Amino acid sequence: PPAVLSKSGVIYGKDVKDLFDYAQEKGFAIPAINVTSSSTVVAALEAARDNKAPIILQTSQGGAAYFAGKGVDNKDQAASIAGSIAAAHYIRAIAPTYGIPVVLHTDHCAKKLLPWFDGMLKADEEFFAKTGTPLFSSHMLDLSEETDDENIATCAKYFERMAKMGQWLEMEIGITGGLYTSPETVFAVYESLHKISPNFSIAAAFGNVHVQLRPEILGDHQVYAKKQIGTDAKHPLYLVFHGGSGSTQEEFNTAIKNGVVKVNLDTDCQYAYLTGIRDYVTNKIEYLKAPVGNPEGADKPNKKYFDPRVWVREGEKTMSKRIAEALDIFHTKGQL
Amino acid sequence: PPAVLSKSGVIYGKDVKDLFDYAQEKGFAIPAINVTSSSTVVAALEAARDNKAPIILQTSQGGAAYFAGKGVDNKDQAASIAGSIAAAHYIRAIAPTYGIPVVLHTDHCAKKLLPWFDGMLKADEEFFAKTGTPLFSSHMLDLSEETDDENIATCAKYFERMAKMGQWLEMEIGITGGLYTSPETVFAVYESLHKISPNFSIAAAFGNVHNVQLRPEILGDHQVYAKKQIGTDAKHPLYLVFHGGSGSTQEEFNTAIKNGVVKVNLDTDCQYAYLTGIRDYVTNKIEYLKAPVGNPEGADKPNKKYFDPRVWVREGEKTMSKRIAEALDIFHTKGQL
Ligand SMILES: [Zn+2]
Ligand SMILES: [Zn+2]
Repeated sequence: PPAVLSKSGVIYGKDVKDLFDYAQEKGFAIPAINVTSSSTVVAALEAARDNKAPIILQTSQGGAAYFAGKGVDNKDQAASIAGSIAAAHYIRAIAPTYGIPVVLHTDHCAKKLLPWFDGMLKADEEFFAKTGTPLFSSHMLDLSEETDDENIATCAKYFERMAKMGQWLEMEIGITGGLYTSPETVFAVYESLHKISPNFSIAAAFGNVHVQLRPEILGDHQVYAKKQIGTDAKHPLYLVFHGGSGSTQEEFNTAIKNGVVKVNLDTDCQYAYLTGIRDYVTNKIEYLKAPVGNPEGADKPNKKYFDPRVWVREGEKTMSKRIAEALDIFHTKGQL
Repeated sequence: PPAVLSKSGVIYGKDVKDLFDYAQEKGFAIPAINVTSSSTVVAALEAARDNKAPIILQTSQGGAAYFAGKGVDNKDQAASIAGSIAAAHYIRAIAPTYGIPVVLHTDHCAKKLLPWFDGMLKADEEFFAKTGTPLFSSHMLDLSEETDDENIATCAKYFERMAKMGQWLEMEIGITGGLYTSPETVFAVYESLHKISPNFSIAAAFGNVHNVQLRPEILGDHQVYAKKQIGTDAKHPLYLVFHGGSGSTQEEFNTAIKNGVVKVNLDTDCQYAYLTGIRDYVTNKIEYLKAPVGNPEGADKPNKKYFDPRVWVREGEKTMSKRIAEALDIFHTKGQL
C-alpha cells in the first residue's frame, strides 16, 4: 500500500509510478480530465475528492493557451507556455485543499508544437532547481504522425532530459510505418525508453479514433512484451486509452484488464460542463439587468441571478457528476 | 514618469505607492475588478493591456472561496484562504504575459472574517522569506462597524506586520464613533498608520452606500483638513478609494478623482457583463445538445465545435472586458502607460 494513496496535492517521481502500479494490480484506470480554467479544475478535483480517488489533470495545447487567454498571441507558443505554467501553479496551490493525489500532465504535442514542449521543460528544470520537483507531473509527446524511428528517437532524446527530474513521459504511436499498432512496434518503444527510466506510458492505436475498437490488442502488446522481457509481470507496459467516450463498460473493462491506467475524457466533460450553464436558460426572464418576471416587474434587482458564482457553479456541478460516472465505471471510485 | 508605468506583472512595495502618486498627479483613478476565475482575471488583464492601462485585481472573501471551489468548507475561512492564495499564484504567473502593472488586492475583511486575513498574511510572509516579495500587493480591512478607535487599533497592529513587507493596507471607516465620516476622523487614521508606513489608503463613508446622497466633495474636505494640520504644499496627502459607486455620473467620478481617489471598485457591473456574452449564446441553443444539430443533419453532423467551453466562455470574457474598457475611459486611466 504505497504512500501515494495517503497524499494530497500534485505528485511527482516515484509517487506517480507507485500510483500506476497500484492501478494495475488493483485493476482500475484513472480518468485524465482536460481542463481550461480554474472552474473546470475545481469541477474535477471535487468529483475526485468526493469519490475518494486519484485524478489526472491535463492541459492541452489549446487548453493551456486558454489559461493564458485567447487574446494572447500564440504564433510562438507564448500563450500555451505561459498558460500551462500559470495553470500548474494554480493547480499545485489548490490541489492539496481537496486532499487527494493529483497527476499534473500536458496533452498531445505533435512535432510542430515542440516549442510548446521546450518551454515547459525549461520552466520545469528551473523549478526543479529551486524546489526539488518539476512543475508538471507528466508530459506527452504525440509524434505518431512521424515514422516510428523518428518518433522513438526524439522521445528518447526528451526522455533523457526528463528523467533527470524523475518526470513522467507519455508517448503515442500509431500506424505510420516508414490497421492497428503492432505489438512489435510497441515493444520497440519500450526498448529505448526503459533504457532511460521506467516512468513512461504508451498510447497505442487500437481502433480508438481521435473499423472500431479492439481493446483485446492491448493485451497482445503486454503479452508480447512479457515474452521478450522474460518476466512474470502481467503488465510489463503502462498503457493509456485515447478517445474514450462512447465505449461500453465491457470495453473499458478489458482495457483495464490489459494494463490501461489512464483514460482521457475532455469532450465528454466539455459537454457536461455546458449543460449546467445551458440549463440556466430557464431563467432568461430573470437574466436581464433589472427586469424580472417574478416580483417587482422591473424594479427588482437581478444580482442574485447573474452572479457568475451562481451559474458557473451549475457547470461545475454538472461536470463533476459526469466525471463521477467515469470514476465509477473505471473502478477508481473509493480507492484511496 | 515612474518605473511602474513600464512594468509587467503584479507590482509590490514602492511601485504601488509610485502608481498611486502618478494617479493623483495625472488625475485618473484605477478600476479594481473583483475576480472569481482564471476566465475572469483574463477578461480584466486583457482590457487593461488593450487600453494601455494599469489595473487592480482583487478578491472578495466569497471570491477567494470560489477560486478554491464552492464545494470546500469555509467555516474556518479555510476556502477563502486557499482560494485567495491559489488565485495569487495564477495571477502572478500570468500577469507578465499581458505587459501591464497589476496590483493584486483583497476586498472587504470585517472583524468576523479576520481568520481569512491571518491566513492570507501568514502565507504572504512565508513567501516573502523565500522570494523577497509577498503574494498579494495590498489587503483591505473593513472594521467600520466597530468603534473607530478599535478599527484604527487593529489596523495599526496589522499594518506593522505588513510594513516589514512593503505591503499596502487599505482601511475603511464609517459613521460610528468611540451622516458622513468627518475629516477629523479620517485624519485620525492617517495619524496612526502614518507612523508605521506611507503605503496605505482610506475609504470613508461619503454617501456611497454598499436617505443619504452621494457627496464626493467631502473627499476634498478630508484632503484640505489633513493638508492644514500637516501644513504641506501638496494637493493630496491622502490615498482615497471609491467603494460601491457604480452608476455615479462622470461628473461625480471626476470630482472624486480630483480629490485624490485612485481606486474605484467594480463588481456587479462586470458580473452582469460577463454573463451577458455567455447568455447571448442563447442563439445556439439548438446546437447545444450532445450530437444532433438542428441545422445540417440530425445525427450525422455534431456539436462539439459549439459546446467547447473555449468558445462560449470566451464570449463572456469579451463582453466583460468591454465593460471594463468603458470604466478605464470613464476613470481616465485609459492609455496612461
Ligand atoms: Zn492521441
Ligand atoms: Zn466598503
